[PDB]
Amino acid sequence: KKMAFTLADRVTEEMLADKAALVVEVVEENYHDAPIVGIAVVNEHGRFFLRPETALADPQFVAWLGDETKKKSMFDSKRAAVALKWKGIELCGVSFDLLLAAYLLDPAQGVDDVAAAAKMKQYEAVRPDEAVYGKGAKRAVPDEPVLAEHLVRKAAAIWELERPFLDELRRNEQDRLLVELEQPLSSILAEMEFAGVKVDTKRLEQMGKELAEQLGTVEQRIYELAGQEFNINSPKQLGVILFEKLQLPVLKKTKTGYSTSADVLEKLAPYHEIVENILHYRQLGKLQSTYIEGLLKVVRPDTKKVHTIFNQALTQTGRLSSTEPNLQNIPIRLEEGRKIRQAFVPSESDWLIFAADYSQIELRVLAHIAEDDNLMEAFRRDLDIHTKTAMDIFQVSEDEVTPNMRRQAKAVNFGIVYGISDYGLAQNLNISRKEAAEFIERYFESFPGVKRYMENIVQEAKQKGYVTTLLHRRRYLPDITSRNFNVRSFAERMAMNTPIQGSAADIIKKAMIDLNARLKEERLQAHLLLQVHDELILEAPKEEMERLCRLVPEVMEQAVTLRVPLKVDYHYGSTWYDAK
DNA sequence: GCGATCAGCTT
DNA sequence: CGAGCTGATCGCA
Ligand SMILES: OC[C@H]1O[C@@](CO)(O[C@H]2O[C@H](CO)[C@@H](O)[C@H](O)[C@H]2O)[C@@H](O)[C@@H]1O
Ligand SMILES: OC[C@H]1O[C@@](CO)(O[C@H]2O[C@H](CO)[C@@H](O)[C@H](O)[C@H]2O)[C@@H](O)[C@@H]1O
Ligand SMILES: [Mg+2]
Repeated sequence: KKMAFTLADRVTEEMLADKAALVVEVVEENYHDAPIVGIAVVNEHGRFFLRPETALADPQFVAWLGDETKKKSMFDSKRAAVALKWKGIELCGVSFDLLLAAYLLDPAQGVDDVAAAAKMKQYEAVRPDEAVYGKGAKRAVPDEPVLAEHLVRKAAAIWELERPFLDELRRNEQDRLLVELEQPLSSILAEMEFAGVKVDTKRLEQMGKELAEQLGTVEQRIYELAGQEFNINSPKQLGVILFEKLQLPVLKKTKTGYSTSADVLEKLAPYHEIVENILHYRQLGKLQSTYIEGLLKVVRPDTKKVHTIFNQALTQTGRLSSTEPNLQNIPIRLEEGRKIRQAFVPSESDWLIFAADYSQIELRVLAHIAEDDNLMEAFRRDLDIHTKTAMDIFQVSEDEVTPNMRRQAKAVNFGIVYGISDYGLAQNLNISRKEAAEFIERYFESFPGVKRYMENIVQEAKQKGYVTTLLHRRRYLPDITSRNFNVRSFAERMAMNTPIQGSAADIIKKAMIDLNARLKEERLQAHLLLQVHDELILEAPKEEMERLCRLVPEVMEQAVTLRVPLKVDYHYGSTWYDAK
């Protein structure tokens, strides 16, 4: 059973061949400034294991790592690249990434280790990472003989699996998606994460002190109105106070008790004064715990920066996710929460934050793919799409569109993009399922191309077994044939939504690639910091703002050519908050 | 400690 | 109605 390999004491020339499977192991989930516990190399000459303190101090090995002509095949090269960036070492020549390859082939597999990717091609001569390292409090790096064999086995699988993975990607017309989009993007994300975002901790600490004062006042007011002290953050104890002691109506229930959601509490406000205070307490408590305290926990004390990790291989649509901290959900909607963004500042003196976002990219992608004449014309005239939808579905002129009509047409537009269902829209607009169905019916009469696409896409998902995006990303939908109404409906909604949300993901990913290429051609010091689904956040010297005002929107607008134009809005300021 | 449940923040 | 991550509580060991 055991796999042969050389547990080397020093680096030799045969370990530096021009094609190899490479493993640079970082066990810690958060790889920023984290240890590299071991190194494995597999090539035409054999299998090798190197101790990191030895290999990373060897000039010939470091040079090999940074030589772009020396091709490497890896799994999660971004993790390795960043851990190496923290050590001052540049990783180049990664021509194949098994994690990204597995992800494009089928994102539903949830491949998060070499073993899971390998199982897709009936290769099982490698253990899962969790089996070797354990989990949670028991998580630990094993002794050298166990560690070394695991790393060599991982590199061996990568070496073996490259050909079959590339062959299937080619068959799926996804070879260019891997090589020209996801892999170059991986390198860009690595730079962004390493750069980090500077945080004004003193601003945060002062906001935290003001919130603590306001929480105390509201908290005591809640105990006064209830005539009793209890744990407000406990939906169980709160439910007793509201629905039993104060006798408030039960409009909705959960699986384990009474519902205390914001929308539920919103309806209970007129009955008792305690309701508005609990809502206010929930608002302040969310900012304090998640955005003040939670953010302060992950700020590096030396540099005052946050280094998020973008998961490029998780979502089923092709979007990225962000963790430790999640910087894709910083408050913006309410002013009190929006002020959290004042804490995100440029990393250098006399630099500014520049933010640029696509305007209605999802609805524009839908106009393109459905080839709906009305929707295409709307965007060609650059109309306010929600006002336009209201005019159409409610049969009125522009002057006759009221604020409530626009708000409801806006909801119909979101529903259409998310995969339309009468029950979901109804819940969202607080109306009946029958009334919501009336809006949908009206929409499809005004936008017959969109109705045709929605019908056709569901049919295609059933015929092929999957749906695809503009740049050939795919999502398998086996539940599209289920005889369970709920399970089948969800797959139908995903069939409708994925090519829209997914193609928008394709476009911004390409824009980021195109942008970095332009920033480098123009020798600008400007660099990407964050991506929030339809927007790009950068920082640059103040002297570069005027060039960016022209460069950034143009690159983002020209990323792809659709049947309708792409439109990008932009702003800049002293903090992320001011870039509005 | 572990994770199920509920709640809330974003696009 | 689509796609995510994280904090507090509570029942569990
Ligand atoms: O390095 C990110 C990359 O690693 C995976 C596992 O293959 O996720 C790991 O890292 C994440 C960020 O630290 C953690 O949230 C997660 O718990 C951990 O398994 C991939 O999913 C991801 O692409
Ligand atoms: O001060 C701690 C003590 O207060 C209680 C209620 O008297 O809970 C309150 O304080 C907690 C921590 O700040 C909050 O999570 C909670 O929402 C609030 O009601 C007790 O539960 C706690 O022992
Ligand atoms: Mg936008």
